[PDB]
Amino acid sequence: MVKQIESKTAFQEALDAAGDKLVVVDFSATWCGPCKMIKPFFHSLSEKYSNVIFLEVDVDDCQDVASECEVKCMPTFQFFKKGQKVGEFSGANKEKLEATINELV
Repeated sequence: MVKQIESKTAFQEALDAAGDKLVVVDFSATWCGPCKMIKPFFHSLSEKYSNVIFLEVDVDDCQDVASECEVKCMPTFQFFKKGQKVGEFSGANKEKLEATINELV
């Protein structure tokens, strides 16, 4: 439902396999309280929006992905369509996460 990415190769393949669908990526870390706080809501959105792909990337598992995607903040949500980054924000803001989706899908 939320699917855990555990390599760059898996990241890239997920973006490919998504086709035209919006992909939402949660970049998180175990030291980030707010990241843990929003995980259930992220999962909720994955169940609500079966037309959107939801991915989790733990920055300490995938330092390369975090670095190549220019992640700076915890959590960061990035948004992709057809392999291209179309949005990003930081912070555990539930309404913003949903309003950004509502804008991009």
